[PDB]
Amino acid sequence: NEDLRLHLLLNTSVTCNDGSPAGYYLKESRGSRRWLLFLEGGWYCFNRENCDSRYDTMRRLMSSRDWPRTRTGTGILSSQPEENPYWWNANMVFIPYCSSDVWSGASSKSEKNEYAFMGALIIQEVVRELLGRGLSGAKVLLLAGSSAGGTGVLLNVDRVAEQLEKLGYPAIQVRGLADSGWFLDNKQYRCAPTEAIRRGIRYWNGVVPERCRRQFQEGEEWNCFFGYKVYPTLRSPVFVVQWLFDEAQLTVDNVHLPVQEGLRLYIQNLGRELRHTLKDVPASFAPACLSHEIIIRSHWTDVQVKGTSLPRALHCWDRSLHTPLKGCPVHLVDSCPWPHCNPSCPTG
Ligand SMILES: O=c1[nH]nc(-c2ccc(Cl)c(C(F)(F)F)c2)o1
Ligand SMILES: *[C@@H]1O[C@H](CO)[C@@H](O)[C@H](O)[C@H]1NC(C)=O
Repeated sequence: NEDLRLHLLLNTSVTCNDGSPAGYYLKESRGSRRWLLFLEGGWYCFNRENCDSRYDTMRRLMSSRDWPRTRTGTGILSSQPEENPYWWNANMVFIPYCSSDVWSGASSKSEKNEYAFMGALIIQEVVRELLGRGLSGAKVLLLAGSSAGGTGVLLNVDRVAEQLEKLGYPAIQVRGLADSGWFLDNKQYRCAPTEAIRRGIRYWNGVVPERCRRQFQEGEEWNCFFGYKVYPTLRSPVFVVQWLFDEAQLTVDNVHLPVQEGLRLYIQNLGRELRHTLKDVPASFAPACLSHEIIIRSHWTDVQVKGTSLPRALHCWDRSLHTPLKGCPVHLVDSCPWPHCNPSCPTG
């Protein structure tokens, strides 16, 4: 099944990096007032030189010219209840990541700019075009995303909520699901995300949520790309999915996997730090695994924390947003200290 169909944005001034129109893939569900808008991930680029390289060998992530007419919805984007126990009947939207700006950019290609970085405007334009295609009737809009798209959820969920309020749709409940986008600005074990993001925000004209921007102020907006710093400033409900030993986190930390004491302590400390940042995140799913992304993989149902799968936790979250619920938990953070100490971790 290739059940999500491409729509290029009617406002062709909202573009991918190379000026081609951005777009979205849509699979409507007439019987449903639930809308899932998923933000693709795929790292970023932050200067002319590294964006040029990405354009050579990651061009679907900077351009729509080669996109296919359809995509198959998988995992949380699947319409089969066997694969997606959580929201199989929802209206499904996959928003391709073609702005290389962690979904933060608001800059057009111009005399001054070789590339457009319009991630934040792509999201707003998708939302506004979908209102004419049924989203106006929605009860819940779940903005989800993986990796850079998960960070994009944190950066954009409150803006989507404000956009819908200002457009006259205050009944649509906007919520966020951030998968594998909750990173730590920690010491490396041996370019670095904080500096690259600082440079990126400038290169992209990047924007961050207002309350977080007001806390950190000019020149320090890079702080708002880090979940534990931006999450407390957000008003929309956000469910956080994060492997405790995320492969992308380890990569930026210069860890490449007998492990000797120094690295053992480094890895154990990373897990404990991640766990600590989630202590006050009531809706979260954080298994003790070495992996990356979870929600659009076809076998996303297999992992469990304390005996509860992610589709179940998300269903429990839905119920909680109608006192904790008997046997239907929403805060699921592993406490064991080493990758794969949870037997349900992905096998690779
Ligand atoms: O697609 C991917 N894989 N790994 C990332 C990633 C890793 C670390 C950091 Cl700090 C960030 C952020 F938060 F600013 F973008 C993103 O993004
Ligand atoms: C197209 O998008 C741009 C950027 O968001 C916006 O300024 C402009 O008003 C939009 N045009 C139309 C006709 O919607």
